[PDB]
Amino acid sequence: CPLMVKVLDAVRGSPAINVAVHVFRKAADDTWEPFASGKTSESGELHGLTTEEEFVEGIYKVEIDTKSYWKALGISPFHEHAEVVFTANDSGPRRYTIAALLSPYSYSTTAVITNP
Amino acid sequence: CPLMVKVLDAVRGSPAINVAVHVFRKAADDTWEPFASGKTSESGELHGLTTEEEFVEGIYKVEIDTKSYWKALGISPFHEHAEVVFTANDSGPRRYTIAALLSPYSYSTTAVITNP
Amino acid sequence: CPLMVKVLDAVRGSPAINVAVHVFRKAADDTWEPFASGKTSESGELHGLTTEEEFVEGIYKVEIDTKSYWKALGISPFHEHAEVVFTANDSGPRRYTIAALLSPYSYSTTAVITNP
Amino acid sequence: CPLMVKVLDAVRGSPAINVAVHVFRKAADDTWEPFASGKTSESGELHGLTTEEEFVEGIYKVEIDTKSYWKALGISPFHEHAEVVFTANDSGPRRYTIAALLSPYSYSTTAVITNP
Ligand SMILES: COc1cc(C(=O)c2cc(O)cc(F)c2)cc([N+](=O)[O-])c1O
Ligand SMILES: COc1cc(C(=O)c2cc(O)cc(F)c2)cc([N+](=O)[O-])c1O
Repeated sequence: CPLMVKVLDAVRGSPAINVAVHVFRKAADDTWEPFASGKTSESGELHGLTTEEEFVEGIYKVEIDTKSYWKALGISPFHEHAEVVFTANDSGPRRYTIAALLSPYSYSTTAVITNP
Repeated sequence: CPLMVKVLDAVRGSPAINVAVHVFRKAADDTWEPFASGKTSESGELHGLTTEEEFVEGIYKVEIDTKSYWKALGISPFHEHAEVVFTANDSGPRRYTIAALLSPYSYSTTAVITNP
Repeated sequence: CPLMVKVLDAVRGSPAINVAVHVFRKAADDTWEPFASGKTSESGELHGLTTEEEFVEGIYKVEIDTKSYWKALGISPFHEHAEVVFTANDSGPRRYTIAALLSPYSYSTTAVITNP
Repeated sequence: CPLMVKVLDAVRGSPAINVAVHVFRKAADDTWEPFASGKTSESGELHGLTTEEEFVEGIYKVEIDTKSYWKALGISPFHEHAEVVFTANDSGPRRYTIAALLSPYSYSTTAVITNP
């Protein structure tokens, strides 16, 4: 699993469950080509987005639908979404975890990368 | 000053100076129109982007050029940029500080909103 | 002002007002001696804790009463407090801002240090 | 596993490996009784600190030796350590993950709690 997304909720101290996540790869045209999508599991994790062969070097965008998450909880959110844009695999394929920690008016994101 | 952007460096424990920031506003046709730009000062702050009259209700995008900041320090960071997208002034005029705290493989962002 | 503490609320997108803050300095016998205390203002900031002359080299502890802040809003938060312990002025006098960004089940803290 | 600690490195975008972690429970005397300790694994995780029977309600302190971690990497750190103090199990036993995301001049901590 070369790409995993994990979303956490800092208000409830829990995984952020059922969060929609969309992944895009920048076309050599310079626009965002759809790549994969899913919703986070009960553990806040979204696995199985891509494969080793498909996840080539490039610029990728992960869009996390934070606004829908907070609205479903009845909590006013600040952001329209949380976007993470990064270059992948430029020094060889790696296993990427993109983690996001959500609050209504703030979010954090980190990359945890491991070499298999 | 209804919109201020502040950028901090979590590696050196300092303001992030000379960071380029571009602001866009979503037009009626759903395209992003250039709204304002600038660079952070010695305090990490960017003031004077807009005025009370100009900063109407809308969806705004703040794009912080974090990659150039790290590259100038010799570092190849994870993110291409840090983008913050939000609806502004939906309940009347507010003053917004958009803060970002930067590390090579992570960033946090928060909004501090006050009622004038 | 060589030591300032700033506290922000990530749920409401606002300063965290009226947060109690206690500062201690480690004595020669390794005990924590009370150094200064105060509460955050309407801006989330606590100024005037110490002076250039008093704020000598040492190990300092800043204890932020985050639990009382959340409890007053009806929330039972995860943390009992947020503590920040650091060596100060080891390379000469500096001005320190200790910032904390609060959510019920998470907090972040950073230092912004400038040379007077 | 009722209590797990996970430590991540925001500078390298990786788990924080071999970080020393010490856990204490507040005595009814009001001082910190040693409880468990360990070092983070290659995944940045520390498992097996306690058991369901032993991890009773109480106030617990997790001390993460961040200073030694940064020193071993040759990077100047701000904090003497990162402490997380929390009340556990007051609404019944839960599975707690205490996560910490480390930078040299900043850290974050969150609790991810799941009900089995
Ligand atoms: C529950 O398990 C995990 C928790 C966490 C976090 O708490 C976290 C903390 C932050 O400050 C920021 C963030 F984006 C995530 C990160 C990972 N991870 O990355 O592998 C986990 O497996
Ligand atoms: C230097 O003083 C400030 C510090 C800070 C932070 O520590 C901070 C923490 C985070 O997790 C994320 C972030 F984007 C900023 C925020 C503001 N602010 O918003 O006005 C400050 O004035």
